[PDB]
Amino acid sequence: MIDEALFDAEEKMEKAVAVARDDLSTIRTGRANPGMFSRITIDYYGAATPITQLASINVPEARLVVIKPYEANQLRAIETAIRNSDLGVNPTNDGALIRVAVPQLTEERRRELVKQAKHKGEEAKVSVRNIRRKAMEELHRIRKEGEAGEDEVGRAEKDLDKTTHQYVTQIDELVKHKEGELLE
Repeated sequence: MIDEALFDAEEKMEKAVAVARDDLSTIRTGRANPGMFSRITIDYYGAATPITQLASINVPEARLVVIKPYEANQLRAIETAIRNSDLGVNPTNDGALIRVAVPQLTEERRRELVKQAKHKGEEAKVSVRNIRRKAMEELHRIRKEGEAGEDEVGRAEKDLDKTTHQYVTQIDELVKHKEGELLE
């Protein structure tokens, strides 16, 4: 129904934007961040487990990451996964700490990661548009069933369109800023 349809769609778009932000932060960049390690997993006692759940990742310099595994006997498997990952990094360890030097990306790899950023932006925008479509269908159903006034539904429709544009723009900005980060 009118308010419920609209307020729900807005809330869902906001979280679709939050989701897009977290997704974008997983892209390998200069100026290391815990996020780019978040999709790396190890077999943790029979279950694929994100390395970020098993260690404290620190960034004490733009190109130096220091990972402390919560369980010392997991260090090796963690280091291996990091080395096997597509991050293009070569870990070392001092028995207790994994040290990860972050190389400057190749021009080739930048273009690739830029492509990825744009793809994730596209996925998020399709989500936003589907959220809009569902709420717009409800507004249509409300109008034809005479459940609300015609002017009412028309105003809800432009508000809905406005809100959708706003969140699609936010996603484009997130991708835009990711790219700027990748080309730096």
